[PDB]
Amino acid sequence: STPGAQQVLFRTGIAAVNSTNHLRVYFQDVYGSIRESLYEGSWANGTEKNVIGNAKLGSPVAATSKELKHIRVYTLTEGNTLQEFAYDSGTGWYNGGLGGAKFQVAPYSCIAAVFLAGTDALQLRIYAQKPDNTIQEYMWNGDGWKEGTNLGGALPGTGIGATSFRYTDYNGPSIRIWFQTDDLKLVQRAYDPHKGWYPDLVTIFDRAPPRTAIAATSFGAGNSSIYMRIYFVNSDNTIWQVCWDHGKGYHDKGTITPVIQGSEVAIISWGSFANNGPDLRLYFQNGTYISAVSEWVWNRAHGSQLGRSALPPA
Amino acid sequence: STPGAQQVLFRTGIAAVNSTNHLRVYFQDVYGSIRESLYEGSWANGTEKNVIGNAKLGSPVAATSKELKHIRVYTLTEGNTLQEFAYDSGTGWYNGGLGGAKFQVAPYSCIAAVFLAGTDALQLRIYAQKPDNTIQEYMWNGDGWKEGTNLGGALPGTGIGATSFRYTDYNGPSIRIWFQTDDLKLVQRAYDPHKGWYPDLVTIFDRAPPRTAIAATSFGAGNSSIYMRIYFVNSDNTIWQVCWDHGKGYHDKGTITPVIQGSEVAIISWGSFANNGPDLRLYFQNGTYISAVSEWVWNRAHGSQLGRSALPPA
Ligand SMILES: CC(=O)N[C@@H]1[C@@H](O)[C@H](O[C@@H]2O[C@@H](C)[C@@H](O)[C@@H](O)[C@@H]2O)[C@@H](CO)O[C@@H]1O
Ligand SMILES: CC(=O)N[C@@H]1[C@@H](O)[C@H](O[C@@H]2O[C@@H](C)[C@@H](O)[C@@H](O)[C@@H]2O)[C@@H](CO)O[C@@H]1O
Ligand SMILES: CC(=O)N[C@@H]1[C@@H](O)[C@H](O[C@@H]2O[C@@H](C)[C@@H](O)[C@@H](O)[C@@H]2O)[C@@H](CO)O[C@H]1O
Ligand SMILES: CC(=O)N[C@@H]1[C@@H](O)[C@H](O[C@@H]2O[C@@H](C)[C@@H](O)[C@@H](O)[C@@H]2O)[C@@H](CO)O[C@H]1O
Ligand SMILES: C[C@@H]1O[C@@H](O)[C@@H](O)[C@H](O)[C@@H]1O
Ligand SMILES: C[C@@H]1O[C@@H](O)[C@@H](O)[C@H](O)[C@@H]1O
Ligand SMILES: C[C@@H]1O[C@@H](O)[C@@H](O)[C@H](O)[C@@H]1O
Ligand SMILES: C[C@@H]1O[C@@H](O)[C@@H](O)[C@H](O)[C@@H]1O
Ligand SMILES: C[C@@H]1O[C@@H](O)[C@@H](O)[C@H](O)[C@@H]1O
Ligand SMILES: C[C@@H]1O[C@@H](O)[C@@H](O)[C@H](O)[C@@H]1O
Ligand SMILES: C[C@@H]1O[C@@H](O)[C@@H](O)[C@H](O)[C@@H]1O
Ligand SMILES: C[C@@H]1O[C@@H](O)[C@@H](O)[C@H](O)[C@@H]1O
Repeated sequence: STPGAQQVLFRTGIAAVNSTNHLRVYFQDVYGSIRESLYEGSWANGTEKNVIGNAKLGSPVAATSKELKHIRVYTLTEGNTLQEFAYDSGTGWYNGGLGGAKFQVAPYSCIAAVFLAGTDALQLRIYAQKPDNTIQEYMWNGDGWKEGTNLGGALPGTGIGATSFRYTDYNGPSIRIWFQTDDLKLVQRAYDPHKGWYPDLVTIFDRAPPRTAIAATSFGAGNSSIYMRIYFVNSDNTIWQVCWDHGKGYHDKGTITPVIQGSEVAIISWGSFANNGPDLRLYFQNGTYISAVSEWVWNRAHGSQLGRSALPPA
Repeated sequence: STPGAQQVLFRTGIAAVNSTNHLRVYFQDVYGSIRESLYEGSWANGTEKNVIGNAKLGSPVAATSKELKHIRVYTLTEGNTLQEFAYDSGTGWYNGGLGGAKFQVAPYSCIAAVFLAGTDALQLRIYAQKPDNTIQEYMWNGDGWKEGTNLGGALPGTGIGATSFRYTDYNGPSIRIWFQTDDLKLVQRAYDPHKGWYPDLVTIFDRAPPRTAIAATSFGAGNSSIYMRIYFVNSDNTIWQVCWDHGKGYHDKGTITPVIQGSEVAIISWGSFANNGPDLRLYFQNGTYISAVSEWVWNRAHGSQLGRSALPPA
């Protein structure tokens, strides 16, 4: 009997952030509280003393950070408005200004969030789904939350993945997002600084389960080069991985590890192929002590393997 | 999708009652309200005006009836107590007495309910899971609510199916309940009016997905004879049925119909092999309009066949 694991909501939203191998993982408990687990040389926390806020039961959970100096965690209120819990080093946790804006979204909306890459400025872009079923970008550039670009129609309840990177030869940040459309395909939308939003949808998978989880990362930004990894729960009840590798494009897709039916998914990465990396970490529920969150590991030494069997508080 | 279907909670609890082919189906909308869809010659209702109460988001939903003259619907409060919405013919809906007893159960608890068969009296047995993860029976015999028999440990957050029937050569009701044990097996416990609860767990399936939905019915009671069907979501993302048939015992098991990953399941039945039945109706989510509730049908005319594609309000 595992009372810690029982505290984790079955099919909880999962988010994660890191600065290299210093890790934080956010999940919802059975009372709807959002808890933090931590890895600093070893795993710790995720107890009822480690609550950073509350949200509607079954809320999406997204997170983004600048190393571990600035963290932001996004969930839905009971009123189906976006809200934000902020960490700043030297300040600690507090309620962020997103809530005050009262952005009404679909009750079944998911959320994705990024800090724009390649600047020390605190610039945020959030993605969620309006009641008309369109994907809307919400922006912070230091003087008030505002609506950004609307990205058009999606499957109601679609998962949303997002990443920002800055090519080392470019003067500004790039954004990529992924969601599912009404034909059930999983698709990419792309922002470059000299182009804005590309007009076209690029398909990364032909038929995925409806409202499947979608999580994304990128690493190894070079001169007009990037590496990206996208993950979703396929109809075989495993997480699949779609690979973008510089010079190969979208050239591989395949299963990675079993999950529970309807598992949510989070991804973090650090390093690069050029410098004896990258490291990858996935987080999901695969049924360990029934409801615990489990970890998957990719590194250069031993490749693909299962990491922590059961995260705190399990 | 459709605006109507969007209001149905993805992976909602489902329950159903009937008097022969006069049908009622209960489900949870995205706001946490419990709604009723109706079949009287055709399908109707399931809108915001067809709400019988509110329950915590993601609550189990169970319902039992004596024909359509008395219906009881059971869910969890926000404080993880058992509650009851009652319908009596010529009284209407009201809040049933159960909530006042403040029966505290595990936040991840499911619920099953039955009116004891073969009497006129309103006798009820409710099954849910205590915080110590044991399955507890809760009784009403016309003289207040009280705890009945404890039936021991089960998987935290187990599904629970239950049925009551009366062997025609007996002056009293039998009860059968199904749930999932800590070893991930699916098991039966049994109550007969002479022997009480038999000490032994009977295995109906060797290993099922953690916290899989479990729904059961029985029909065609005779002298020392009975037929029963147990439904669950197997790892192949489909509903499986386990058959008890008089003289064959537990002799057949197999897939019936595909569902979304982690779909809930409800079953109703009427009639008998003896008289050009029985009739079966399964309710579940299969991805029709993304989040609408669909129906499967068994009858003697056509056999296994899909029924209503999308219940109201889709
Ligand atoms: C006394 C009588 O026959 N009344 C009927 C109602 O029962 C019926 O209500 C519907 O069915 C009941 C069992 C519940 O499910 C209600 O929510 C339904 O509205 C209404 C509508 O047909 O008709 C009479 O009032
Ligand atoms: C004899 C009689 O008519 N008694 C009724 C009760 O049945 C009724 O209670 C409800 O119905 C029962 C079966 C349980 O489900 C209770 O928890 C319900 O409250 C009440 C309605 O208030 O009225 C009489 O006591
Ligand atoms: C210039 C500066 O540092 N201003 C901070 C501002 O960043 C804080 O706002 C928070 O963090 C930002 C990036 C968003 O997530 C906001 O929604 C959030 O409130 C603000 C906190 O009150 O304090 C300013 O000094
Ligand atoms: C008429 C009678 O008493 N028959 C019993 C039968 O009820 C017992 O079997 C139980 O009931 C059936 C429906 C299944 O649920 C069985 O798995 C369950 O054990 C049986 C006990 O072995 O004994 C018969 O006499
Ligand atoms: C950064 C660390 O990497 C490996 O050592 C894993 O076993 C840990 O859980 C953690 O992910
Ligand atoms: C970056 C910070 O690191 C630790 O001090 C944690 O206790 C905080 O909650 C936060 O994760
Ligand atoms: C980084 C860019 O910033 C603004 O110009 C937005 O309107 C775009 O949507 C994009 O997010
Ligand atoms: C990293 C790459 O960036 C642009 O070239 C896109 O058109 C590609 O689809 C890919 O996203
Ligand atoms: C970073 C690694 O890149 C390739 O080696 C993939 O096959 C691995 O799964 C991993 O994504
Ligand atoms: C009793 C009725 O049976 C069939 O006609 C189904 O098509 C209906 O939806 C209903 O279940
Ligand atoms: C029908 C029976 O009623 C009482 O005797 C309960 O204690 C039993 O558990 C059973 O529910
Ligand atoms: C009443 C019927 O019983 C058997 O024939 C099963 O094969 C059917 O699926 C149905 O359960």
